[PDB]
Amino acid sequence: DQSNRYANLSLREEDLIAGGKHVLCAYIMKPKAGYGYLESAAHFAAESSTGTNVEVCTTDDFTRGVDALVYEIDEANELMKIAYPVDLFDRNIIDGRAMLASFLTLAIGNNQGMGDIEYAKIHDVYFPPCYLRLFDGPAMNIVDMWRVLERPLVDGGMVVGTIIKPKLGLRPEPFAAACYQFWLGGDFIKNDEPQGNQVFAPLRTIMPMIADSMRRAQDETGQAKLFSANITADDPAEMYARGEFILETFGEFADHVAFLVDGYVAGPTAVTACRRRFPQQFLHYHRAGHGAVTSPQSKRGYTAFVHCKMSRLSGASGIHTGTMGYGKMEGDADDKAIAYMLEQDDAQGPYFRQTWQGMKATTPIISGGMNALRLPGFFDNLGHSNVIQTSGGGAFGHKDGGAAGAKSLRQASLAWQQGVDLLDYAKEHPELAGAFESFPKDADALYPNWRE
Amino acid sequence: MDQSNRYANLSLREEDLIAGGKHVLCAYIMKPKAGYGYLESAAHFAAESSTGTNVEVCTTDDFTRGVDALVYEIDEANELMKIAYPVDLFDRNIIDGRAMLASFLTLAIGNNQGMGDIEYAKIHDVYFPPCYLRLFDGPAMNIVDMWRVLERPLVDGGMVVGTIIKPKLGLRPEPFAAACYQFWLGGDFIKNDEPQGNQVFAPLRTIMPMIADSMRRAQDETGQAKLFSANITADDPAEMYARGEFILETFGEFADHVAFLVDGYVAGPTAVTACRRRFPQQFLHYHRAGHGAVTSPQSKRGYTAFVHCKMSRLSGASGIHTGTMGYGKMEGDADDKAIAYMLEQDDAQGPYFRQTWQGMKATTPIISGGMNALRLPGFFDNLGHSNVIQTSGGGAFGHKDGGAAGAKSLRQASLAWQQGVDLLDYAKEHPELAGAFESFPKDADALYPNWREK
Amino acid sequence: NIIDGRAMLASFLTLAIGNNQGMGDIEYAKIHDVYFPPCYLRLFDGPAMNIVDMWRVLERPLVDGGMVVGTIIKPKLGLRPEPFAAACYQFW
Ligand SMILES: O=C(O)[C@@](O)(COP(=O)(O)O)[C@H](O)[C@H](O)COP(=O)(O)O
Ligand SMILES: O=C(O)[C@@](O)(COP(=O)(O)O)[C@H](O)[C@H](O)COP(=O)(O)O
Ligand SMILES: [Mg+2]
Ligand SMILES: [Mg+2]
Repeated sequence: DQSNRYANLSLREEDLIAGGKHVLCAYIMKPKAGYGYLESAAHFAAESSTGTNVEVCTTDDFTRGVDALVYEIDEANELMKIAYPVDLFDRNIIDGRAMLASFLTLAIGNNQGMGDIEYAKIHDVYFPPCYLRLFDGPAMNIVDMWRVLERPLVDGGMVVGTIIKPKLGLRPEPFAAACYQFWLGGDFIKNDEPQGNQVFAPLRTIMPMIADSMRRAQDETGQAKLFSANITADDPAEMYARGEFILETFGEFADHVAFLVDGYVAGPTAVTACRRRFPQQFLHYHRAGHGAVTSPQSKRGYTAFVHCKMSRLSGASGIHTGTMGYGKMEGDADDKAIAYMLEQDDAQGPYFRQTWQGMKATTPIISGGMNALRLPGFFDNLGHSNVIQTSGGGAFGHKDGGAAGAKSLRQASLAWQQGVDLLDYAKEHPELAGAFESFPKDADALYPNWRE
Repeated sequence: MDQSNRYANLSLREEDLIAGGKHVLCAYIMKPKAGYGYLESAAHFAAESSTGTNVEVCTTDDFTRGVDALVYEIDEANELMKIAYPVDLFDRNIIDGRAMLASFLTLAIGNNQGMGDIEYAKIHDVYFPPCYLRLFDGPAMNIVDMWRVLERPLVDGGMVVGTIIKPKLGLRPEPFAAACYQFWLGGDFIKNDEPQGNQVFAPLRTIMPMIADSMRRAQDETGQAKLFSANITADDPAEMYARGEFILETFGEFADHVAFLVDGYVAGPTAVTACRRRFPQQFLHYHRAGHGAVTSPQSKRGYTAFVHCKMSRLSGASGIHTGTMGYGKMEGDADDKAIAYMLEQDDAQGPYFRQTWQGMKATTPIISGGMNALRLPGFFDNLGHSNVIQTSGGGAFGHKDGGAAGAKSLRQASLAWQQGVDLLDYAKEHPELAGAFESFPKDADALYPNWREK
Repeated sequence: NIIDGRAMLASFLTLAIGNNQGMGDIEYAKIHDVYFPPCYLRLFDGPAMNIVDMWRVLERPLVDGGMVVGTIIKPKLGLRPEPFAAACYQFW
């Protein structure tokens, strides 16, 4: 029992916040059978800061000053809050900046394997100014795409995008062909998360072809076109080489290219590798694999809200927030709070209010089983459409091709921005009307009388 | 949309798929959500893990279908799902054509973990065929390199007696270096606790020269080489490189006594590979802090500890924490010994797949987590050998007589097991080991009830 | 740039105020204003930090944070390290 040392329930959360010297974390935790709640929380805090499972002869009074402390519990609700003194976290020797790997190592590291704990999951975290100030933060935003697209730099509207489908299998020539088609009616194309340098579609062969499709589509449409290329790799040198080659290839239009990183499976080190080597390129955070812990089915790790929040510290220009229940992946309408926390200077989490002291915003990237017919309902819940939207099947699954699917996705956006029913808007826009016939199951559910 | 006709081929024989050597096989424990058929859900699973989506797209061609991932076995009653991944699906480096673990994870355990029609899915085993396994870095060093520096036999050299500098955080540079010197008087190996680095109260540039001094002094008085494992984990690879370069420079003539520790689960495979490829001649100490978020048996998602450790060998970890197999404080079971065998043998058996490694270098298990002198004999009885790196933080500095005594007790206990001498009989003629019983009486009572009257 | 396609101020100077400053038939010429259209201005790096970053570190308001009280170490040259560091501490 280490409760006397690592537990101080007499501390008030409002004082700990006002002090600005603690990183607060709200966990949903349940001990194993035969273990008390507070005793378990104190051991949790010990193994997440300075302690072990026994007393050691090397502990001194200074060590006790940086102990993480349990300052609030609710056994009936399985709630536990721990305050981490900021001095616990690692710092770079090259520039003294903070690092996300240290926060994860402590707040959600060895404590996920303790035997006396059934589970524990982070649902919120408060970063004080002196800590948040040390993180890279985003360097670019959807604002940078709006600028290239010559759109309003505030409330510039939805960026009409897609994902090249098939996820894998398209050889270079058909790949660039599909890119050209979508860009005839769309703005943004991203690599599907695993596309890179497969033997049947080498990167050095496909990228010059994608650049040509961009140049052609730009000349025929008179509009700028954006791309997002996957550079994820185990070796940072491979990431750099991919980024360099892609920039030289796209040449004068290199500022039209975002860099995608599978940051959850590759890790924050991959994300920060791209963030610091290519700060002038839009960092597209793809969260493939996050569901292993973020799913509500899981009681361990951290929630999607916390995952996306930490991505703003790492410096993502945009990150996938999910369809918030309107797509094919797990999500809830209340996930709108994730978007607000990423784009605003002041927003509310499940437990903690967070100010960002002017740190740049991260743009929500909405994707996953979406199409023209599903966008109005999704935006009614979010409250605005100033997001990046990518619909793979929603565009190429269009019976009339990707170019019409792109136009249908755009038309769906304007229909919502102006408060016009999608069916009423579909009578004067064949591409949108074709989406209804392309996805009749969705049409029957969202607009029952569409055939008439 | 039922996609079983395309992504499901239950007529394929697993033995043929392994014989062909052209598919990565994965065995999942998967349960669909209510109202979704098992096979149709599994077909969708394979589609979102290879070439497909949730609707038909006009871009699909016959070539695409050729590289589809295929469900070749399902046991609905037992929630089993096996998928075969054509090796051509996975990404390759443009600089050297080598494989990357990030791509395998993106496909085999990426977006499929967020599908709304699946309740959960967890990988329990994976088979890598030769043509794919051959493309991974694999380990460059081993406990054999530690045995060589320690001037011990390079086969069955025995346990490396190690510890973790406790407190986990808070020890300033001077007491830190003092605890290091004391343990090395009786021990072999010291590792940073997983979060120790460049805290403002213990700067790296200040503490590292003191650790090297403690290493030098201990080596001079004991006439034995001493090892240290330094944490270099960071978000920025430039920081990782800077730390490694400074540490190697500081240790100078004893730079080969230093291992580099990387918190590979939270920092990711990119941090592990960054160290593996920049410092291939320094022992790579993979620390898995955070892994329990998926590997815990309580979790039905992600991958098991067995799968996590097996992949660490592909990334090139010289050693990784396999857990205490139920004999320590962390979660584990005695059957986790299969993890060690899969890491250190050229031919081992997994829960579903037998794996040969074609001479790829072994990864050494690291045993840690609430261990001490009393708990080691039972753990090695279950493993069958003591060729591991053992670190006991509380087991060493929790000794009533200090860290030095704790180190001797750990070594003495290991020798006791290696020569088949009961621990209590060994304590009769080794005071340091005897003190370990009094230091941890709750453990002495359980594992050696009659320790007091003897 | 061939490495990233960005603009370079050097090219602007070379053309707008380069060889034209040595012509024999011109007594003098001096730029008093210049307009950069969006498609050109958008290709420049632009500032990455501001006084806002200074206000943040000083824990001041990020809008209308006020004057940053500063000095230049004098003598311009000749202060050895010890007195130089002593002058720094005094002003801070
Ligand atoms: O492969 C996919 O599954 C997607 O392209 C959606 O496909 P479609 O749009 O083509 O149907 C998105 O990447 C995922 O939704 C990513 O997950 P999240 O948004 O949840 O990060
Ligand atoms: O912080 C800790 O808990 C440890 O230093 C153990 O300290 P003690 O020896 O004092 O218990 C190790 O990191 C864990 O053993 C890692 O767990 P695993 O090896 O299972 O990944
Ligand atoms: Mg995708
Ligand atoms: Mg540790």
